[PDB]
Amino acid sequence: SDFSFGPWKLTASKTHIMKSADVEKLADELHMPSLPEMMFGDNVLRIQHGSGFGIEFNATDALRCVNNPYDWTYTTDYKGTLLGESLKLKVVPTTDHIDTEEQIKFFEEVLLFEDELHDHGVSSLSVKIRVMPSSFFLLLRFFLRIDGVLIRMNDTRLYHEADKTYMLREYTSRESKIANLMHVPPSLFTEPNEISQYLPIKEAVCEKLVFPER
Repeated sequence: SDFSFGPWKLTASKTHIMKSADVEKLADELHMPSLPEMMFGDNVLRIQHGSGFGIEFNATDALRCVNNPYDWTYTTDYKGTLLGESLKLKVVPTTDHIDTEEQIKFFEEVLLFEDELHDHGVSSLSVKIRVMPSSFFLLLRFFLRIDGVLIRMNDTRLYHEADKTYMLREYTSRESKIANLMHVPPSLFTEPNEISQYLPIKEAVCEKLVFPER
């Protein structure tokens, strides 16, 4: 299930969970004791150029950004994997915010991992992309609720418009202790596009991915 638009190539695969002994193997290769219950070690969302350069998302790469007594939450600040050889996107800092304020030509949502934290909450990494006639927008979201104690959300928004020679990658981290949210219905701890807006932004980074020349 793939798509192409002008200079761009979009590859995706949505598979199932890895084998049960298969991950004790990869748990060793990443050097940490446990992997999420549901490990889509084959799912990928990739966007590339006709000059090799581009960026992908997978759960193996994302999990190498979990700290290393370990992080049984699997909180990750992974922001994609750059592609290409001899021609790659360079990461420069910038002032350009992505203010999300237009018709959809293509869309898919790829799930990367999930874990239910021994039935005490949820921990999830997913990615969407909507492609449009003039641009494409993309969102890698880590979500974490621990039942009745806190919620954390790490979003990586990625955006590119046709005749700009750069994309924009915007990282935000939100977090709140749950006992600090007065009068929010419990359904909202399960709707992450709803609650996102009522949590404090702890961190925010804004880079610009300048393209190679020729």
